[PDB]
Parts: sequence; C-alpha cells; structure tokens
Amino acid sequence: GRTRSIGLVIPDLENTSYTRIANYLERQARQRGYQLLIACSEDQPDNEMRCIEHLLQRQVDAIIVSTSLPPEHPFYQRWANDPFPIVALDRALDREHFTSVVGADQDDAEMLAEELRKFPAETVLYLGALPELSVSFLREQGFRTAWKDDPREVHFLYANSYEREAAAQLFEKWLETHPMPQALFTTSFALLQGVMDVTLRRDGKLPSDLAIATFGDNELLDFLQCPVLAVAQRHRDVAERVLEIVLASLDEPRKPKPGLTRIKRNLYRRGVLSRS
Amino acid sequence: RTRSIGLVIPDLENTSYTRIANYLERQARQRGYQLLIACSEDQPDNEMRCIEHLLQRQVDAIIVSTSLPPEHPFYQRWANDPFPIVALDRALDREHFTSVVGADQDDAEMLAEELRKFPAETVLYLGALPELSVSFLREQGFRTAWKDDPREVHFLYANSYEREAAAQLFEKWLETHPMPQALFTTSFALLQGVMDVTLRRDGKLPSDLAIATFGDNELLDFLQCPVLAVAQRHRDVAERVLEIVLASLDKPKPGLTRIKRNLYRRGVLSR
Repeated sequence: GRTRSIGLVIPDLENTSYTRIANYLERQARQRGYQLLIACSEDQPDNEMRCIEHLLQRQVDAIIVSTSLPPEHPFYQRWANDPFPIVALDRALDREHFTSVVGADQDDAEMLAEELRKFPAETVLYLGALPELSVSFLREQGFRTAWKDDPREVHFLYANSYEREAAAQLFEKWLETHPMPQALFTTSFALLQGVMDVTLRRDGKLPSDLAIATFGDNELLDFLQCPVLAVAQRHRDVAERVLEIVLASLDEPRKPKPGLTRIKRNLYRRGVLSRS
Repeated sequence: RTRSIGLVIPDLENTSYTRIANYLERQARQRGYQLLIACSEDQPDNEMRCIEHLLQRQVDAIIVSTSLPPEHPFYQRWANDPFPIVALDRALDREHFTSVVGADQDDAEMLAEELRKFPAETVLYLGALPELSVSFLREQGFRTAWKDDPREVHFLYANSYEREAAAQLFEKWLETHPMPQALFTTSFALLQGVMDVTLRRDGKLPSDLAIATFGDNELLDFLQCPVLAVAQRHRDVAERVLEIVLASLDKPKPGLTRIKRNLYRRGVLSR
C-alpha cells in the first residue's frame, strides 16, 4: 500500500538552511528507498495548504512540513489522531499531537549572546522580528539571560517580518537618531543581510570596530574583516532525525511520543575570528 | 502520464543547482507538474540507479546533469525514443539529445574584456584541471579578449577546483612572483584560496587589485577592491529546460543550446 514517497513542504530552495536540510533529507530518504516530493509554499499559508492537498493526491506515505501557520492551527488538527504521519521541521506543530524537530532557541540565543557580550562596545543593537511570536520571545529571553549582569543598555529593534528589506528600512530609519552600533545581535540571517545592505550603501564597507552575532550562517562570512559569530542548525542531524521519526511513524505499532525534540545549533567563529 | 518530471543532479548544495532546482520546482508546480529530485553525488553508478528508480516511478520525462561522458552507452537506450531526456549543464550526445549548457567561452571572453580595462602590470589567470572542457573553454575566452594586449599573463593551474588547493598553489607562486594587480579566476572556490593566503598574510586585500571571477555571490560586495563577476541566469535556464521538456511531451531539435551569464560589478565598483 506504500508508494515509498515522502512529501516535504518548505518555503523555498533559496534559504541556505532549507536547501541544506532538503539536500540531506533527499540523500537519506533515497538511501532508505523513498522518493522525496518537494513542494515549496513560499511561506504562504494558502499555498502551503494547497501543497499539502497536492501531496495527499499524489499518495505520499508521510509529510514533513515547516509550517507558516500557528502550531495549533485547525488545518493540521485533521491529522491529530490519525495514522498518517505529519512530522514538523524547524517550526513546531501542536506538541500534544505531533513530533517536531526544532532548534533549542533559548539556549542557542544565550550561547550566542554570551559570546557577543565579550566584545567591548558602547552601542549594542538587538535586531529581531515579530516579537509576539513564541520563537522570537525565546531568543530574546536567551539574550537577556546572557546580558543580565552587563551594565550596558541594549537597544531593541523589531521588524514586522524576518525579511531583508524590512530590516534594511528599519535599521536605516534607526540610524537617523542613533550611532552605528559596535555590537549587533540579529535573530535571523535575513535581518543581518538588511543591516549589511544599509551599512555598505552608507559607508562602502563594514566598520572594523563592529562585532556581529547572528542566527543562521554562511561560511562566506569567514572573509569579512570584523568579528562574526554565527549559530547554524546541525542540518545533517536534523534530517536524520526527521526521517527516523517518519519511518518509525510508518514502521511501528505506535507513533513516537508527540512533542518537541530540540537540537542545539553549532557556534561558528567567522570574519576576523577565522584568522586568529 | 503521471504529470511528473525527474531531475537528476549531483547535489542540492551547489548554489547553481539549488537555484535552478528552486526555479524548476516553482515553474513545474505552476503547471501542475511534480518535480522528483534525485541526487547522484556526481557518481556514475549512483546516477544510473537514480534514472532506473525514476523510470520505475513512471516520470513523464527526465532532466539530468550527467556524470557520464557523451559516448557512454547508458543514455543511448533513449537515443531514438519518444521519452524525453533533457541535459542540463553537461551535454548528452548532440545528435540525439537537447542540452541546455553554458556559454563558457563567450562568458569568459566578456569577463576577461572588462578585466583587461584595468591598469595592471602583473596579471594572473588562476584555473584548474586544464584538460577538462569547462577549463579550456574559459581559457580560450580569456585569450581571445587578451589577444592584442601587450601584457604577458601568468597562467596558473590547480589540481582541482578547490579552495585549499588554490591557496597552496598561490602561496607557492608568490615565492617568485609579485602579487598581481589583476586576477582572473575561473571559479569562486579558486578565488577563495587566493583570499585565504592574502588575508592571512596581510590582513586585507591590496587596494591596487582588480578581481574578475566566475561564480558571483553576495560576499563580493564587501571586498575593498574592484570586482567583476559572472553569474548564471538560473530562472531563464530553468524556464528553457522546462520549455524543452514540455514541447518534447506535447519536438525540439537535438544539440546544444546555450544561455549566457550576466556580468556584475562588485567590490568598490558598486560605488
């Protein structure tokens, strides 16, 4: 009854994090005799639900999804007590009913923020997005823990989306009344790209006196002239775990106990720190 | 008819292939087709297995970037067959298959011509694997642009398109040659090795250096010297490849079809 196929619904194959996870999931699925069917949602809920339906129509045996919807959204509640495996990747689904393989956001932000705090800097800027979301709050809580005994006042700035242009416009507006920071903590690589876009437009280069700490990573940051700290997901491990959950959900009498499986990120020392 | 299309590529790590995959996925989905991606890791045996697997799944057509040469009997099975197999990047037999490939010679000529405009006494061309098609096409393009220029270009060839190999070879070359004021690299990986040696030695790149490279990326905006780079037109490539598949299904001429790269001015040239 098994088509030996597994759906993967992710926003795109642009974002390095998503391409890397797709890369490893495809490799590992093929090694177990499964064809991955990738369907990109463009991070849009209506598209995502359409992709889900299309994959069901193609009779995939299971679906791995990074959802753009709230974790408890009714659309997925259809599968809450059903044999059909839906496994969440990166962004959680209802921990009562689904297994989600996600980051250890609070801990990872604390670990990154503790490293950032080691750089002398008068002006410290925290740039996040969508502060009301659980994920955003957890990252800020981790940062605050790391900085709780530091006497510096940190500037908090929040974009309306985790998106490069939104960050650029907000940071550019911020610079009208604040100095360039000497320490910067960004909660997504897209936010950091917007800041870097403005800094390059304004100055033609990054300051040597700027310590950058970001979620997300790109080994090309090794070539920047300022200190850069980055936290990347353990893509290979996440892929192996998700597949193992999908196959256990198919191969065993009972599904894995629902809940979050939080996988720590790696901290990478980039920019001038790669030349220490 | 399953309204699905196989895509066999080395991996989803190479930003060339991920970008093409990204656009092929969107355009195929927009037409009701499901893309079935299979990664070969550039291994011939892996590739042949992936093809068979996709055939089992009754895909309507296959797009492949092959790790096999022309002349290999494998694809000869479909030489005169209604089933569409379309080549991407590496060409299949021109008598029988349509291949969407690079215009490497013309791209290298365009890039080299822009680099030639920079004042530079010492010019270094850094490539790899000079006997390979990709390598010789790019060299010929360069030499065409530099044909009547009085400067003697230094040619340097690494044993692979790899950062560490380039770093080692460039460090050795600097023992007896001055830092160039113009550098042409046939791959971004080679440029990375040159930047490794230069940054580790001097902590910065020279002001008096113009760089031209294949493999454009956003790091290049940060560089504090003039930079020229070429990049594939990924969306246009994906569109052409899907056009060919759909027309074969719903017939295109066998042979190579080439899509040129775009040129970007990066580093201090963005100012």
